Amino acid sequence: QISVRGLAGVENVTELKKNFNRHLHFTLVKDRNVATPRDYYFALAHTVRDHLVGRWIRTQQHYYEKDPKRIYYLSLEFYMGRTLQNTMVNLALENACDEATYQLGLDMEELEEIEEDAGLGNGGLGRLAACFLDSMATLGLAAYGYGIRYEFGIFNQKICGGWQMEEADDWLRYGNPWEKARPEFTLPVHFYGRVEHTSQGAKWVDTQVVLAMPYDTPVPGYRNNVVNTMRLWSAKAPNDFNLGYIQAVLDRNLAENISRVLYPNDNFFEGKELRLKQEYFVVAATLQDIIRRFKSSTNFDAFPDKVAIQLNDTHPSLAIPELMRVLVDLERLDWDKAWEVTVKTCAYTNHTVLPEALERWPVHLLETLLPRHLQIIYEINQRFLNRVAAAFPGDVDRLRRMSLVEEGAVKRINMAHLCIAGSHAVNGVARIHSEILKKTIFKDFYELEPHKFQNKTNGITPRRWLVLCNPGLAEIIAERIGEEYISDLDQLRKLLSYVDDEAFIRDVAKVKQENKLKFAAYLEREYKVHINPNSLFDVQVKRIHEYKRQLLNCLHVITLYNRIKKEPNKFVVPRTVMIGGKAAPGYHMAKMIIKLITAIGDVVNHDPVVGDRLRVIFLENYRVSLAEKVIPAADLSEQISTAGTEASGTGNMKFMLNGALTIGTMDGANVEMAEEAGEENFFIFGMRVEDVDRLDQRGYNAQEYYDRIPELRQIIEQLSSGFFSPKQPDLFKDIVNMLMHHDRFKVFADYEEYVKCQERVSALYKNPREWTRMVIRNIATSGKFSSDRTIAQYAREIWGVEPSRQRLPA
Amino acid sequence: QISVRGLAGVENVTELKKNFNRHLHFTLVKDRNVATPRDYYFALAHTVRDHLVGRWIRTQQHYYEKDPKRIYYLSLEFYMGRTLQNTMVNLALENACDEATYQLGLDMEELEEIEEDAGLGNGGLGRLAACFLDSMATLGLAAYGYGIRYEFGIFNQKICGGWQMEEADDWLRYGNPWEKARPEFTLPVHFYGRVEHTSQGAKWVDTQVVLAMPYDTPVPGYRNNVVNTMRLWSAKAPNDFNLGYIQAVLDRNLAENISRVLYPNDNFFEGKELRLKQEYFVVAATLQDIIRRFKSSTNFDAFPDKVAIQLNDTHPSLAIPELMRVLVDLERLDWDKAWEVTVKTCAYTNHTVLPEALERWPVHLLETLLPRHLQIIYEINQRFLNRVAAAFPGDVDRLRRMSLVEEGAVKRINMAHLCIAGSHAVNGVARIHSEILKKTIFKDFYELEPHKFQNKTNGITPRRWLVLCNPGLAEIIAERIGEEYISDLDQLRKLLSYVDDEAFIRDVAKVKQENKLKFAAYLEREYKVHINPNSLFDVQVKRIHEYKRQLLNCLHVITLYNRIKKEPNKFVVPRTVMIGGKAAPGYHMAKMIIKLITAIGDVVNHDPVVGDRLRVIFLENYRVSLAEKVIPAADLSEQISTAGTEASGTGNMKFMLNGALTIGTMDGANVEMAEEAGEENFFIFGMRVEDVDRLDQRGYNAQEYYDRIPELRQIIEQLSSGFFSPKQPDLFKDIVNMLMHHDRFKVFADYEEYVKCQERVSALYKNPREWTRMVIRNIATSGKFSSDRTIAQYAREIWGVEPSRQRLPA
Ligand SMILES: O=c1[nH]cnc2c1ncn2[C@@H]1O[C@@H](COP(=O)(O)O)[C@@H](O)[C@H]1O
Ligand SMILES: O=c1[nH]cnc2c1ncn2[C@@H]1O[C@@H](COP(=O)(O)O)[C@@H](O)[C@H]1O
Ligand SMILES: OC[C@H]1O[C@@H](c2nc(-c3ccc(O)cc3)n[nH]2)[C@H](O)[C@@H](O)[C@@H]1O
Ligand SMILES: OC[C@H]1O[C@@H](c2nc(-c3ccc(O)cc3)n[nH]2)[C@H](O)[C@@H](O)[C@@H]1O
Ligand SMILES: *Cc1c(COP(=O)(O)O)cnc(C)c1O
Ligand SMILES: *Cc1c(COP(=O)(O)O)cnc(C)c1O
Repeated sequence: QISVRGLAGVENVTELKKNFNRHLHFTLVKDRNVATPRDYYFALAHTVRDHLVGRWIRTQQHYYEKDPKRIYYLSLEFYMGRTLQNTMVNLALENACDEATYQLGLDMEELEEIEEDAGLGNGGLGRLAACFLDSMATLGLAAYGYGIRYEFGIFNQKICGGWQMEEADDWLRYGNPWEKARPEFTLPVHFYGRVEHTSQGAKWVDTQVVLAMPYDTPVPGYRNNVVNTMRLWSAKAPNDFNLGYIQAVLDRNLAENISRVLYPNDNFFEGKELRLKQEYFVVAATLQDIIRRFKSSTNFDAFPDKVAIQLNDTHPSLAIPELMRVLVDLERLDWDKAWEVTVKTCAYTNHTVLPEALERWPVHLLETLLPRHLQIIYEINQRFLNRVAAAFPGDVDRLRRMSLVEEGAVKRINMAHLCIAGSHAVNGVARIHSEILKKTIFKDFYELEPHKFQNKTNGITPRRWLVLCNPGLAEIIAERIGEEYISDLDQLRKLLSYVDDEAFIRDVAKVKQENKLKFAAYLEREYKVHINPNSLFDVQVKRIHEYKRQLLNCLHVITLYNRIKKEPNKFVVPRTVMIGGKAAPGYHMAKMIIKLITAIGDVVNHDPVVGDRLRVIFLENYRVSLAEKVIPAADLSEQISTAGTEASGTGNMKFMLNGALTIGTMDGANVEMAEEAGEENFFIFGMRVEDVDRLDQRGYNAQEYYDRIPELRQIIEQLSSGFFSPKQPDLFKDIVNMLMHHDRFKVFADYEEYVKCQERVSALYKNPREWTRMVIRNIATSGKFSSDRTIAQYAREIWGVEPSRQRLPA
Repeated sequence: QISVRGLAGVENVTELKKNFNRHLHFTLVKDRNVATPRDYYFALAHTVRDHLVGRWIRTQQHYYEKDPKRIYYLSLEFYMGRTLQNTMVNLALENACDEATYQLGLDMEELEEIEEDAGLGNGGLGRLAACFLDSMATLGLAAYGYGIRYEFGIFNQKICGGWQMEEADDWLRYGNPWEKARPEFTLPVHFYGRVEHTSQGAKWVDTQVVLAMPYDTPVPGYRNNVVNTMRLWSAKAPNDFNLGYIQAVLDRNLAENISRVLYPNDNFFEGKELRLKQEYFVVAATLQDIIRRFKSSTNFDAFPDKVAIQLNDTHPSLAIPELMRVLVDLERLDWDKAWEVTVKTCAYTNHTVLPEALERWPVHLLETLLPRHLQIIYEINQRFLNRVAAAFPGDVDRLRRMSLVEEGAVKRINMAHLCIAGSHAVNGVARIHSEILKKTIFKDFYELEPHKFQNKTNGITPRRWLVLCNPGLAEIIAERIGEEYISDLDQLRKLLSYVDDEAFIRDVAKVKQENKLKFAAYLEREYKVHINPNSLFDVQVKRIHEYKRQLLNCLHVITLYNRIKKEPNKFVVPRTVMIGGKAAPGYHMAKMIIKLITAIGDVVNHDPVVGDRLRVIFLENYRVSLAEKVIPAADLSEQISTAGTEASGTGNMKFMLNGALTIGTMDGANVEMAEEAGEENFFIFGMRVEDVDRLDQRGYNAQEYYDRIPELRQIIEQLSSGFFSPKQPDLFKDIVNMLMHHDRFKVFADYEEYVKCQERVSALYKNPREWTRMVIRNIATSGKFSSDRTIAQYAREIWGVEPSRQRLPA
């Protein structure tokens, strides 16, 4: 059908059909007469999986023979989404599978919709890990992702009476055809116990044992025949565990709970014992696997030449003391040699500066759960502080600030400080964020060891986020500049020579229009809701958080509503305002924001004077598969965090690649996006980081904005008096009180500039030709935001390995 | 190699090899260079499974089209053992698979040993269910086994310091290639709640819901291309279950515990709420499935013409009130019509008369868990007792005895009485047991409804228990009389014409000798123990229970030891005495018996004066796969329960088929075995049922036997004084005290006759020719004990269906 989806050769189509029928009969044990669409999805998934297998075996064989440096990417989260289509794209099988299924009387698009998301992350951090795995495979790196196979991923969100309800995401109910259990490589993980000191060093004894069973998932590179591995650990009780009899067997659940559920917090630290168990579980199993692989090739001097460990935030930070434990207690290396090896092996990526997101574990938890690790942490701290004292003699306050051990009512370990001490490289995830790290929270560490600190601006994979989700746009691009851009996204710059080409302008606008119609129909079918597809699609999708300022968007929506009601017979550019995202279950204010958004919709969408000039839709259950649908349909991307708070963002980049314009603050990667595209092709507004700092020094007083801006006062009076909640007039008083008296994110301070900037958006949308030309300028300069670029930088500047675009033999 | 294992044609061998390599590569994702023997086992299992699939689909299709009467066999236990070899035997693939694997450089016997037993039962009751499934498929019946897929089956037994230790049987750890999950046919099961009475009948409301997910396992018939289904239910929480957030997800375990573990009691009732949940779970899910299948063909008058439900003891007895609940509350049938349908549909098999084994559930448990069922039970009882009062007017004591509701400190429901009331047929499992039912515990019911009471003597499948475990014996039989006996075991009578044939005598003895050498080598390899394979192999394997009288065997072993020590230079026939079996974890006396057996071994096996004339071995972890090894090697089968206590026995029959002679009491099926073979060809001893009754009327006084039999007094003094436990002289005082003062099973009363009978065994063993002739007479008359005979009787006399030996097309 379309070129970028590959060839549908007669031999290949015939073979796919044979194998589909083979799997339906033998694997699924169904005949066509009772097969459901789910059976057909599974038969197709098994058919496509068979094509991965040979490449997977050959790739892993190739690494055993060549013995390259291995990259281990450790994360508590891998937000993978669906696998079927991505696998077909990466193996060039999409058109052949389409044809094969078409000839069997089936619609492949319908079958794709049956697959569950692998929702093993919360948002951006977990999705970054997934994009990175795709880029590492595409760049031929001998890379392994290591994590936890949660039985329950991020909860499914239902909206009932305008409120978020949570349901368990039982993603494994029907089976997962992509994984392979490897019960043969099961490893023990120790907890509790105590330390005894012999003449032959320390011994960690009387421990409870939980088994870590690995499940392997293939990670195909883009058309290079490389298939890497994502290894996820599941918790199993040993068979003598607790061994009246019946109760002992039922109590195996206590051990197996470690891998049961993903903690559903985004940018928030919850210091619970179960979470600490999860962190150690992943680290201890992974490190044993790493060392096993290293020994199958005494001399740990070469360990950093053969192994890189990348810590995805501090969540796997126990890798540092665990590596020391193994090297010192088990392999009998002297402390200094072990520390040298550890530092050269480990690197740390920071993803946030919000204080409530930083992991600070109570000493009493570590003392009970991991007594040997606590001793090792204390020794690291004493040796580290001795270096600080030698470099900055007499600076006693610096010793207190830099300590791994925080004093207070409860003594805590600062895991970020541990990661900096024990890593040869520390990076932020966008230029402004990496600068903030050096100037504020890690300033002291930067002064001691400036060479450690780097930037690696985030990216997204153009396979999933262009080719897979927006084939129409991929194709019209490919017609002009060929297919090479899919693995070399900088080639999109060539599109700048088509900015005045009438046919290209028309095609870009046509693809957007098609995507909007398709999404408007999706909404009607699955959610009984009717939207005008000629309206500007104004989209804010991301987790619900005060710092992301969904509330600022709400204030603009109410402003538009009030302006319409004031002058109903004036023309306004029609908008469909779509907001979606999950709130963490314990985050009360985030749950109230969801309720406000639905309550605004309840008023706006049923006011006959508004008509179809303004609609407000809350998009339920925002997740990777919904992102793939809504992002290609968007006109305007809302990226409106308070300057200094969004470390990078990656949704921002997805929208840029897919032909939306951006309204945003100079925060995270928005700064670099604006720089690449030109500030004239971006809708920038609001306080810069420096302006936020100036306000904080003077003191933020929200009342000043309320007193000076009549349109804002009207909105607050509407919220307070029960206009958006007639039956419960005080329902939103917590929101009003926060905005007026303890708003950490200065919503009112950016309100006037935001509304004015939104008026400029509407003015440009009225001139479709100029809107579309600006879009071309954004798509054309989005190349920097490929995760292939990001990963090549990690590879060269941190891991010390050279990427490769060369194909393994088929 | 041997004829009964089928053809190894070049085409078939080539195809099996191709498919083996296909599964190793694609299914297991291994290459030969890292494959372990476990990988090879799985590749073979998947290869053999592929041959079942077409037949399974066609069989189930055939039943949908023909719509025969369906037989539903409901059991809490299915003791299946291993599947690989049985599948090969039933599909005539054994020699081809042997050849295929041989050409790949692998030993198929070694691969078979890797498979885990499916240990989803305790002993005889669960194993009977498994034999029955094999016979139902072999006889072409449209039969379904329904049960629970326990995550943990019967515990693995380890012996430490002579004591039983229990370990969880994590049988699913490496996967089960035989099952197919069917998450699409998941059904809800209700618990707790309350009953409200509308004008439109009763409604069971406010219930907790647990989901029942089915897993299907194929059950191949013997060379007839029939493949029936065993459907096992697994418990799943619904996704809104308990829905802070983390705890709600972890608490899903409370619902899922229902299918977690098999209760490990044999012939003992433990009235725990979890067990009641298991019983209702299996019944409620199964009955919905039955009704669904019936409707896919208003008129419940035809229900008993299309459906038979066989209750395997009272464990699934809630089927009776559940069927009434569905018919009356949901389908709106009048009570009398529903009861007619229920009675005509259900039949009940009793497997024990021991009072501590009978299920008597406290009313307070049923009231809380199953309030509607309790109401229905009360209504059944009132209507039933009205019939009793009309038939036997004024007999008030009979009303009390026959009531379903037992009065007392705690009110209980007698589930056996419920089953009799609600079934059209009630059977025992051997002639003497069925007579005991009519004369003693069910006498009142027999007088009311004599037509209900039947006998169906138990049997064993000759596929598993001859062809599979003893190919050498199967072959030498087949050389004389052909292969037809494998599905028509009565043809073994033809062997009586070879009782004086010198070559047949030699071959029978040769096969036994080979089996003994093979078992003696197995013992050495796996358990570091050295036995004389020229000794008489004296074997007692079965669950440890006071009624089975392992203690009587112990008394004989000590008697032999003491006789040797008294006259060391006299010849005695050498014996290896082997005792094995599991004790229920809470059954203290059974655990003490195990310790006594090992303690006797500790003395006897290390006494240099004994030499290799007497060895006592405790066979660890007795289970189906160990039975398949030890039974073909046995010379003497110990079946020595107190008369009136072993309802049938089935181990007894396994030994008879495999060329052991039997020493036993006139109990259970031993009576019928002796009748078939001739009493002259059986070593019968001890009290008959009538003699036990006479002793009970006079009063059993164990002291009388102690005072009169010096050899017995010596043994008791050795036990009491610490001869078998020097470091803990009082270790066995509980055993001595029980034997002397509260022995319900009259061990001392059969001691003298048992020892004298054992002397006759030894005398015959000295004349190998006459021993072997007696063996031929036993094997030749074992035909009655085929489960094919048993199932044909159930089919004709209870279910109203005709068996068939006709083949479905291949
Ligand atoms: O002893 C060996 N001989 C040959 N290949 C090996 C051996 N050990 C590991 N491998 C290769 O590496 C394995 C990949 O798994 P890993 O050992 O977890 O990296 C297999 O797929 C083999 O291809
Ligand atoms: O609607 C139908 N059309 C054709 N065959 C059916 C239908 N429903 C059930 N079957 C057959 O019976 C099924 C066996 O599963 P069951 O329905 O659980 O007995 C399938 O394997 C089909 O062969
Ligand atoms: O760099 C990729 C993403 O990491 C996100 C981010 N997520 C988290 C986090 C997640 C879970 C948790 O328990 C604790 C913190 N920190 N930072 C950033 O907010 C986003 O700006 C960035 O693009
Ligand atoms: O008829 C086959 C077998 O059932 C055995 C038997 N097992 C049980 C039982 C099992 C588990 C349980 O929880 C409660 C009772 N009752 N009867 C008999 O003892 C045996 O003689 C018979 O051959
Ligand atoms: C990309 C993505 C995110 C991150 O979006 P931000 O706007 O950068 O917070 C979150 N959730 C999902 C499902 C995503 O695909
Ligand atoms: C046959 C069998 C039984 C029943 O044996 P009995 O001697 O009749 O109690 C118990 N366990 C296993 C493993 C069996 O194969």
